[PDB]
Amino acid sequence: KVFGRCELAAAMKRHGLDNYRGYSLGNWVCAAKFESNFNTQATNRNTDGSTDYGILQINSRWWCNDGRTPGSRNLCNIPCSALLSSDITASVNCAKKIVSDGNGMNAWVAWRNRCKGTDVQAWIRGCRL
Repeated sequence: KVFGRCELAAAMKRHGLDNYRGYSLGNWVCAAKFESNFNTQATNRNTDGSTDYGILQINSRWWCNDGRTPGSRNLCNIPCSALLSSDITASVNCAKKIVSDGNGMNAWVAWRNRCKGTDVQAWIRGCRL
């Protein structure tokens, strides 16, 4: 599913991301824009044999089971296939674990490169939730 900006903002808010561990909703929407272009089906294979899945491009080496990442830990206790649903519940829950893992939102490279240091409030401008 490809979300609209404010559609995703609303769904992330309903799943408790606004200000989760101090990261405003605009940070989460920004990260999804540049990780996946708001596409729940986004994927990317890495050179280490891991794959990034879903709207927040979460990596299979640590966070989910795809069957075929060597040393796969599955720390979010989900099939990687769950991060590809139109339902963002699995991606949100796993993102909460990732952002609490000791690097904050720096765990998302597109967030570091395109959101960090900016007025990320602009990502919820006009949503008036």
